[PDB]
Amino acid sequence: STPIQQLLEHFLRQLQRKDPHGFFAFPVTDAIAPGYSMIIKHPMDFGTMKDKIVANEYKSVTEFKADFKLMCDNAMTYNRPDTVYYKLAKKILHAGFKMMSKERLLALKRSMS
Ligand SMILES: COc1cc(-c2cn(C)c(=O)c3cnccc23)c(OC)cc1CN(C)C
Repeated sequence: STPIQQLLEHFLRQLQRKDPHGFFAFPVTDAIAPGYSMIIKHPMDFGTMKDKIVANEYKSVTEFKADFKLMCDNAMTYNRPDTVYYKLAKKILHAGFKMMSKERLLALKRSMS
C-alpha cells in the first residue's frame, strides 16, 4: 500500500460508517431502482471507489472527492427530496466535504514538509 492509498482508505472507511444499511455499498441496478439507468448515466458507489483505491486508480484526493460527490449527486437526482436515499446522500455529502475540506487538506500538505 502507498501513502495515498492509506489516506483514501481512511477517508472511505469514515464515509462508509454513515451508510450502515449498505445503500451506497454497491452499484444501483434497475431491478432495485426502476428506470435508474435511464436517468443516471455516470453511476458511482463506495465499492467501485474501494476497487479504484486498491487498483491505485486515484492520482489525487480531488479525483476521489469528485467520485464521492458524483455518488451523492446521483442519489439526489434520481430520488425525490422526501426520500431516505436523497436525505442520506445530502448528509453523506456534507460529512465528506467537511472531512476532505481545503482547510483539512492544507493542514495535511503543511504536515508533509
Ligand atoms: C432497499 O435496499 C437497497 C437500496 C439501494 C438503493 C441505493 N441508492 C443509492 C438509491 O438511490 C436507491 C434508490 N431507489 C431504490 C434503492 C436504492 C441499493 O442500491 C445499491 C441496494 C439495496 C439493497 N440493500 C440490501 C443494500
